[PDB]
Amino acid sequence: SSHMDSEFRYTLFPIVYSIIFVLGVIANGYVLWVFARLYPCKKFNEIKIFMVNLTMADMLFLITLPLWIVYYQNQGNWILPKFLCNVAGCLFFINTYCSVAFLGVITYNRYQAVTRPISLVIWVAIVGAASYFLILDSTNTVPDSAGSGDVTRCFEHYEKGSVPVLIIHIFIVFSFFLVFLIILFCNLVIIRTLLMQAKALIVYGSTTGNTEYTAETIARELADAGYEVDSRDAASVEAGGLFEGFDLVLLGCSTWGDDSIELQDDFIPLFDSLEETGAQGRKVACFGCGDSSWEYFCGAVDAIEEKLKNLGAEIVQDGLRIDGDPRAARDDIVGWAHDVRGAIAEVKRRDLWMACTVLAVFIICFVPHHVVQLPWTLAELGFQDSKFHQAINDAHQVTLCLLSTNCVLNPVIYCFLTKKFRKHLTEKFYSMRSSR
Ligand SMILES: CC(C)c1cc(C(C)C)c(-c2csc(N(CCN(C)C)Cc3cccnc3)n2)c(C(C)C)c1
Ligand SMILES: Cc1cc2nc3c(=O)[nH]c(=O)nc-3n(C[C@H](O)[C@H](O)[C@H](O)COP(=O)(O)O)c2cc1C
Repeated sequence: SSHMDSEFRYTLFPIVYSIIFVLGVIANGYVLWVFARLYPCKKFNEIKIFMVNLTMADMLFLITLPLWIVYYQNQGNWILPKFLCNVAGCLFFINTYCSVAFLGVITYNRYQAVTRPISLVIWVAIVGAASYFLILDSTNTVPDSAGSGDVTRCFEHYEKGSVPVLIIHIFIVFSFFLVFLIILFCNLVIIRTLLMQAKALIVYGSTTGNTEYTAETIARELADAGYEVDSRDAASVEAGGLFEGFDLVLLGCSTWGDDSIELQDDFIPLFDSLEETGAQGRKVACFGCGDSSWEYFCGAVDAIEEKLKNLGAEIVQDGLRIDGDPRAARDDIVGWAHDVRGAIAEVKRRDLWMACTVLAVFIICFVPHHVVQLPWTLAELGFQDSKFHQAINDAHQVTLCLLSTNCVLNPVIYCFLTKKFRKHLTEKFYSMRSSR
């Protein structure tokens, strides 16, 4: 009798759900193709098997969409067995909040990376949540748009009697906004710490003044480009946490020795105690002066580069090696300082774009529906006006198909994540499996 319905949903859902089904499948397929390509070797069978198991999960949801298409096509009538309605809807819920958790985990881990670079599994939860749906009588019958003909609805009614809808709905909507708040401030802190003006430290060891000149040219290149440059001689520095509070550290040293590949006198005290500064997890660059007449051309460059690798430092650019006089190739020196910026700028752009994306997905996909839910549930339970009921029901049709776009957007995020966070991710995966 209370025929509260949105007639546009019977035309809006079959088209949207059939577009997000093809775009969904294509998106998921483009992930697998790209991933299986970037890891062709059998030594990476476990990272590929994980990527297959992720696609399989996404696919288990994508196969529920034709049921809804047919359900809406025949004007909101669930003809198929009732237990299938429990299954279809239960999988929507599991997919929705797993898509939320995963966009949460991407944000949290990028947060632990862009900031602070120095019970857990929810298996127990989604077991109780799924077993709740298994017993839920999701189906109610109501007469058709005309009358004298029962049309079965799937998850459209709230039986006020036995199920405590109100608290379950309040809990979930608040749990989402807690998660959204965490994503919101994690990402804004990421944007803020990336947009922070970069402070660089240049430490040079020079006898004849050649490394000193290169260090000056590099310093003028970064300062011109807006860096907080701290250029200091190796004889005026102390190994005690020298690199602390510096984004980029540029170490420069001239090669010496009649016999073997020895370092510059002022630079050797720093070399021996390079751990004490804070080399691990530090973006470092290594330039240096020399001569092609000797066997180890710029041996000092190669000496600190392999030593910083053993220290686990981030060598952002291929070390600068000068043949004789640095004034002879000032444009080649500047080129290296320009490239050094460029390489650090890309890593920043990577995380800027990721933070924006996870927010744009949250603000357009998940957030609109979770705002609409609490007013809509109350209206359905009969706690509001007639005019309002129609409005909140109509917007619910729009927000529900916007929340369904997660199908296509999460594989797109996984693609950009594979394509640009490859090194970090591959390391993370094989560290967890190394014990359990
Ligand atoms: C806890 C709360 C916030 C919440 C509750 C439900 C329930 C209606 C089970 C559901 C839910 C599970 S299945 C489903 N729908 C929408 C029904 N709505 C009209 C009440 C079934 C459905 C799926 C896709 C397209 N049309 C209908 N809704 C969802 C999903 C958005 C995850 C969230
Ligand atoms: C005895 C001696 C040994 C040197 N050994 C090397 C060497 O092994 N490899 C190299 O590339 N340059 C070597 N050099 C060249 C210096 O690195 C070169 O003079 C440099 O351009 C000057 O840098 P500096 O003025 O900043 O100290 C050596 C020079 C001398 C005099």
